[PDB]
Amino acid sequence: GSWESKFAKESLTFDDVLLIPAQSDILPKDVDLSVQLSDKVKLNIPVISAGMDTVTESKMAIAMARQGGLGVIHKNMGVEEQADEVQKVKRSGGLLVAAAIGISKDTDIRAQKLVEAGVDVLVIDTAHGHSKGVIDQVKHIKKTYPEITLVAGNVATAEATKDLFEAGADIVKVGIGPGSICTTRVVAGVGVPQITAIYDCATEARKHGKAIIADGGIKFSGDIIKALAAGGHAVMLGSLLAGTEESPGATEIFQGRQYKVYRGMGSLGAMEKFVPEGIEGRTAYKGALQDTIYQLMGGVRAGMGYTGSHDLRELREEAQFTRMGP
Amino acid sequence: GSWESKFAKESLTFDDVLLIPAQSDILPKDVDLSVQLSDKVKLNIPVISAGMDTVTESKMAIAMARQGGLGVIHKNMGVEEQADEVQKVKRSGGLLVAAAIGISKDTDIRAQKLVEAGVDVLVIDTAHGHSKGVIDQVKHIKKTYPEITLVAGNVATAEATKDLFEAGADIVKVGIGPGSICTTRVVAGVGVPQITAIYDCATEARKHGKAIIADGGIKFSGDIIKALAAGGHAVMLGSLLAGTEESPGATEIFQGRQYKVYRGMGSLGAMEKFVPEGIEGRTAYKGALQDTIYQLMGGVRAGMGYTGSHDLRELREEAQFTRMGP
Amino acid sequence: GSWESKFAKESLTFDDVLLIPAQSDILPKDVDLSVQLSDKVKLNIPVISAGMDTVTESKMAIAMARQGGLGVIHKNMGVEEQADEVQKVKRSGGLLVAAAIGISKDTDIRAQKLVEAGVDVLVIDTAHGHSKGVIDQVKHIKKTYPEITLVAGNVATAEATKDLFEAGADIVKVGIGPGSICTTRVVAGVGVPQITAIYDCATEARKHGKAIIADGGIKFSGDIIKALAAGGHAVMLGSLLAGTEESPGATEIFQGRQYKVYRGMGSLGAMEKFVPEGIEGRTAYKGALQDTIYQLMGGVRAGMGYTGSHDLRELREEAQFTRMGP
Amino acid sequence: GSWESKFAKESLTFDDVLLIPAQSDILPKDVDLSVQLSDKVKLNIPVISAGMDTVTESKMAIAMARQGGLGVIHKNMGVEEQADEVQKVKRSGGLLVAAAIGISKDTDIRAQKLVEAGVDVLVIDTAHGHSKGVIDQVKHIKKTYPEITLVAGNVATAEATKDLFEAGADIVKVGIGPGSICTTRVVAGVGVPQITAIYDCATEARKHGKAIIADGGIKFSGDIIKALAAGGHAVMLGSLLAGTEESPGATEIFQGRQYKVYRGMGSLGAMEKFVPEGIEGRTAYKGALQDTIYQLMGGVRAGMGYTGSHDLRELREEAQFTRMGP
Ligand SMILES: C[C@H](Nc1ccc2ncc(CO)cc2c1)C(=O)Nc1ccc(Cl)c(N(C)C)c1
Ligand SMILES: C[C@H](Nc1ccc2ncc(CO)cc2c1)C(=O)Nc1ccc(Cl)c(N(C)C)c1
Ligand SMILES: C[C@H](Nc1ccc2ncc(CO)cc2c1)C(=O)Nc1ccc(Cl)c(N(C)C)c1
Ligand SMILES: C[C@H](Nc1ccc2ncc(CO)cc2c1)C(=O)Nc1ccc(Cl)c(N(C)C)c1
Ligand SMILES: O=c1[nH]cnc2c1ncn2[C@@H]1O[C@H](COP(=O)(O)O)[C@@H](O)[C@H]1O
Ligand SMILES: O=c1[nH]cnc2c1ncn2[C@@H]1O[C@H](COP(=O)(O)O)[C@@H](O)[C@H]1O
Ligand SMILES: O=c1[nH]cnc2c1ncn2[C@@H]1O[C@H](COP(=O)(O)O)[C@@H](O)[C@H]1O
Ligand SMILES: O=c1[nH]cnc2c1ncn2[C@@H]1O[C@H](COP(=O)(O)O)[C@@H](O)[C@H]1O
Repeated sequence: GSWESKFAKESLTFDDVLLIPAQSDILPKDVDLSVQLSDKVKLNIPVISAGMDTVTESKMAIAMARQGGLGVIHKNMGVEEQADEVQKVKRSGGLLVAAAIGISKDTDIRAQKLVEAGVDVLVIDTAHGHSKGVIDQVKHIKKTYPEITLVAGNVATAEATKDLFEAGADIVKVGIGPGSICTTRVVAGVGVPQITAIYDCATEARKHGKAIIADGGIKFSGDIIKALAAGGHAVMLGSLLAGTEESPGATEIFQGRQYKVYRGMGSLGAMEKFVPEGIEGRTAYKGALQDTIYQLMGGVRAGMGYTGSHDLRELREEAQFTRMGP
Repeated sequence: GSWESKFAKESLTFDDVLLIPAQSDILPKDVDLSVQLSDKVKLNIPVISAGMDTVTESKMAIAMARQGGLGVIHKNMGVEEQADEVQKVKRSGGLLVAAAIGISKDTDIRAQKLVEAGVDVLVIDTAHGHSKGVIDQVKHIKKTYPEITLVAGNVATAEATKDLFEAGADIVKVGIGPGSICTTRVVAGVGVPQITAIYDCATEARKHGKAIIADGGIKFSGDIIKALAAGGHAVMLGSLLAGTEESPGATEIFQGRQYKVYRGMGSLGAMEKFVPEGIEGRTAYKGALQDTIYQLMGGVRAGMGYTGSHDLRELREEAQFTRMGP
Repeated sequence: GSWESKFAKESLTFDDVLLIPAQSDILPKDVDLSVQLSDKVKLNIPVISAGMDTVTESKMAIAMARQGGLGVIHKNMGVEEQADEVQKVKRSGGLLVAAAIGISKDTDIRAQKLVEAGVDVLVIDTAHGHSKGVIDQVKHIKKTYPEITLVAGNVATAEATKDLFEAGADIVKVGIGPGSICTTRVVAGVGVPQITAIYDCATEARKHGKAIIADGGIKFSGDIIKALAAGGHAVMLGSLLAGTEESPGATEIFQGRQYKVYRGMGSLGAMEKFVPEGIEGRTAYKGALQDTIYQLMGGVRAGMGYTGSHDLRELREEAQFTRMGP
Repeated sequence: GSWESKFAKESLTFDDVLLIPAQSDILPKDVDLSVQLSDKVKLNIPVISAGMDTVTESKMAIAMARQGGLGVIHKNMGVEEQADEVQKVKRSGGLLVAAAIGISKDTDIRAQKLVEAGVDVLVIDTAHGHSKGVIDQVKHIKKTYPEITLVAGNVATAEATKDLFEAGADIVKVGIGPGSICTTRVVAGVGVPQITAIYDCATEARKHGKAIIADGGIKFSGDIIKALAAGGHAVMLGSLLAGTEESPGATEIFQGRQYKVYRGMGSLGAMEKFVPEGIEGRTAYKGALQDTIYQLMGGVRAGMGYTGSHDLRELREEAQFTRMGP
């Protein structure tokens, strides 16, 4: 019964696992990092920048797309403002671009202006995607724009993933509570350790033949490959990209050291009724996006070389982990 | 045998678990936070302030009741003094009030004056409620005042809970060793990690159709919902409320920062023969009770929205957890 | 096979367990703390001070015996010097006294002078008691002095305990690696977490009807009751008693704060060929032995009151624990 | 299936285990520390210094060999430079010496000059030895020089070990990610906790009757004996030897304290395309190699005395561990 199964489940995070090295005949420089997210969207690297007001606006989306990745333009701005940012990305050599939409009544206006601006992928981005509001919005957006790649989230269970894909989503975004600036676990007591959330959701996605985005909690390149090997098609980054020059914030100095503001979309500052679910902090200035992406992808290339993985499909389907203690 | 089963049991604390998000068609603002503790006592929020000399006197009991909660007037004062505090709460618009009683010979005098003062709930509050002294006091108080709501504790086992409810208690208070200022675990080597203590005691309480109060160890709003989802009908708070303006202590300044004194009822200072079982410390001034209660209940509302819980009964009976490592 | 069973065993320390509260009809002040170590030796409290040059000489042995406990005069001094210390203890009202002996060739001379001085218990104290040298010394000492209570150690296994009791030891002392100043685990990679070491050794001792001393790793009163409840008849203390006025060292001041020197018997300073197995450090001045013993025994009394244990036999045979995470 | 077994494996590190003390009739001074690595190579102590530019050049290889150990001359220098270092070691009384070779095209030239210089053991040292490049190099080196002792690595699995021994390696070197200066786990998300890596690889090596070198992650003498007892024939040290006078770096002063530079062979500084897999740091000056080796071997002697191990073979085949928590 439900009473008896209350504590049956046990879950794993990035720090609980390591990839086991395997027979390899490939050098890190020769591995294939490309991923087919939908029949219309292919990325050259499995990295997506987060739809956050301290992470992705036009500058970040352009630089990400230039590296073979993707940017999610945040929705904490006017509808025409969001459309204008998408337009600049499209004007920068026809680069791919994504944009976040909600479930509020203004969504129909927002979705229309973004599609008119040339957006390639719409992201129904909510704190809790296993809801009637999200499922109905997935159906409406897919019915209205059947030629637009649709991401829906955030989820952390197989049942939620099944419901989003069945409602018409092309991609399901995974992550309830793992974020660096996230206080969801502390404030609401809810969450699923990210490695188990990815694995459970990817187990379901394999039945549908559709992709998942592993969103949140990635601290280093090692966590990227672990996220992909657990079942994620691509990863979403907030913290690792917030300190780059290309993020929306201004570079400020403090006691001789340069910093950039990084905040949760559920923080008081971002929300300006709901109690905060994110913090506002200062992160070290990391220089250009180009440098950070190269170091992170180099780490992924090393791990694929250790696992004998020629491409991401082989890494997802064959790579093995070991569990460990602290 | 007893020798062979010495280390069979394994227990969980708040930090070992998280609630799993589920299908939801309800917004945090629309969830129902009310709880029926007894046929005569209904709270609008599942929060009770602790019977401690640095937490609850008339001011705290009035503010708590005003928020839909309850206050437990501490017994570390004269019998007529305790009766006077209850009287002020009753004079403040007929608000609900509780008062702590012991097992000492002066209890008959104390219980009579509190009942005459209009007390709604008597709390037989001891460090160890699974005792002959407590069970006999439960029988006596219930026989003398059958119209008064009776809480008895503290316990951490199913057998203890069964014995207290069978002796005539309406509500059983759960918590042996989890408190913030508590040194019971360190000093006496006794205790049950609070999530397992709640679950084991609520498993028994379900058979009797009676309520349990999850007492101690709550550090944030996330721990409140975890305490309720593990089986608690309401939670008891010490640390989270000690820094509010409404607590009995005076606001003192230290190096430009404001603080309030918070101490265990088993500390040297509070006890003024038994060796101390609590510490005396300084806690950050948090301002008004009203602000702290709103932030804590907002966090509970978010978690119920993630779990799809419309009310606390559904959260207790259906919500699922996951276990995790450090 | 031995290869396949290399990592089969799993062990518990003090910090992994807590005692479960049980039905109680006894107040902490009324519990019985006495223990029958041998037909000739009964203690009023289950506490023995360690045979260490920074813990027990005549002053500590007198004060310990006065509290109902026992002191082990260390052997890092001349044979006649050790005999002189035992003599002072016996001259102080016929109080009980113990003295440490080794396995070296000078032991016959040392054992004779200590017995002539009126020693009640001889302690064959070695870093590794599961050895041919110790077993032969047990046989020799018991054959020579059949009327003297004989302790032999240190061990951490059932097979070792069985071998020491069968060789003629009356009491087996348990503890390989748990000490506060001990570097045995770090230096030699050997040890058994103390709760499992006590339990495994007490499981064997129950078959022989003989006592065990739980030696090392006790940081607070809570660890004392856990040590006894896991199967120990009495506990041995080093760290908790080193800072008392009665320990052999002189009280020294450092930046306005008083300290006492505490060192392992395997430290460079104590040993003055073997590489050190203990450190030399400064511990906080705790005042009189009388005060420390009262606080520690008060904590034990509280735990026995929570467990419903009237005496130590009931605590050893019936008390139950719960395991927990960090 | 591969999908279902993704998280089946669980692994142990040095800090998760302790050796269980056993029946002993041997003193630490009388234990035998010698090991037969190949029919041509016998060491008097089971210690090999690492092939790193901050650990082993001629000075370290001479001192190590003088203690009964072995040094691995690093390959981050000219072919004739490496040959010159080997020559100095051979000129110092015919002491044993080892030298590292890669899988690059210049290897044939390097291997020939080292063999001509009198090298006793060639070490095919790579970050990932379970590769086509390494296996082919093992075959080539063994075919060319059948009279030279050949080490191949690094590996962490039974299948990898089997493949290296079958290709013709005499000794397999174990260690993927455990190093002190190693960022492989963090950067590439790959690794096997070292105790399990040794055990799994030694399980396979027992079938072939060949030796394994436990490489990396040893912080103290206790970790050396644990590494050997888990199945390693000898251990390889980097961190523990980097601070000795005999290491290639120069002794530098910082705020009155002496330090030596210690860096990973995958650090930016050492590599001077691949992203770094090691850090560059300052380690405390430990004085002479002779002193450090004596303290480390003394600790190993103590542990063998506790386990009753007369020699390393008995320690590998019979010694038992216990698992524990943090
Ligand atoms: C204040 C908080 N803010 C955010 C903002 C962005 C987020 N982005 C991702 C995640 C995933 O942990 C959580 C987030 C929370 C938030 O929206 N809570 C929240 C909690 C429960 C429910 Cl049912 C809902 N529904 C969407 C109404 C919203
Ligand atoms: C000194 C200590 N003080 C307190 C005071 C308030 C407490 N309130 C709650 C809890 C729960 O950990 C413990 C508390 C200990 C205390 O009463 N110990 C204590 C220990 C064991 C037993 Cl059997 C008893 N019985 C009631 C006689 C009392
Ligand atoms: C240096 C060290 N010193 C001490 C001194 C007192 C101790 N007292 C207790 C314990 C228990 O961890 C260890 C101790 C180590 C020590 O004696 N090691 C040691 C290690 C292994 C063996 Cl087989 C032996 N045998 C007695 C010859 C001695
Ligand atoms: C940059 C790094 N540097 C080093 C250098 C020395 C090392 N020595 C030992 C270990 C074992 O963790 C790792 C090391 C990494 C390195 O070589 N990575 C690396 C990663 C994956 C593969 Cl498949 C390969 N193959 C040999 C081409 C190399
Ligand atoms: O305030 C917030 N609360 C909880 N999660 C958040 C919040 N803001 C953003 N997130 C999530 O955290 C991710 C960033 O994770 P990070 O890379 O670990 O910093 C975003 O992509 C969101 O899914
Ligand atoms: O001195 C004490 N020792 C042990 N527990 C205490 C003491 N004083 C109060 N408590 C308990 O700790 C609770 C407060 O827990 P907190 O909210 O974690 O601070 C109270 O409601 C009591 O049940
Ligand atoms: O140098 C040493 N190495 C290891 N154990 C030691 C040493 N000296 C004393 N011990 C043990 O540690 C105990 C004291 O433990 P403590 O009370 O945790 O400080 C003594 O009774 C001895 O059994
Ligand atoms: O940069 C590096 N990355 C990873 N492992 C390294 C690196 N450099 C050396 N190692 C390994 O780490 C070992 C030294 O380990 P340590 O004794 O724990 O410092 C060497 O013998 C190598 O196997």
